[PDB]
Amino acid sequence: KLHHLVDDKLHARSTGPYSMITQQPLGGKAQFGGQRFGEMEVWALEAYGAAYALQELLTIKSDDVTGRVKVYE
DNA sequence: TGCGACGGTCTGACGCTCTACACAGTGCCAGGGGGAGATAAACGAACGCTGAACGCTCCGG
Repeated sequence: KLHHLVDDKLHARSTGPYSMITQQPLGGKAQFGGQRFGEMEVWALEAYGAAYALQELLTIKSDDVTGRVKVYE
């Protein structure tokens, strides 16, 4: 029985702590952080040609000090 | 000037979380200027006391 237990791997977030130097969410399981949407993910969404989902994953769901609160409202 | 070569300069070196941590050897005091806190007083205000005074229902001889 390996120590890759499912109780430690599982992590989820809708809205939690945010970073300070830039207002994106921070990372990690213990600090309620969000998954990283890297460059290759953004390439995949451009290859689909989904401008709106990419825009909301880059501007709404992070990095906007006023958009996040308005979207939650 | 053409030649290699000599050299410095410069760049990145797939992706994520589960995990994830903190940081270490040599001086010393006196004189003087400001503002923080405690003090006792002060000019003005309104806060009370004085019941008085106006007016009412009143039980009444």
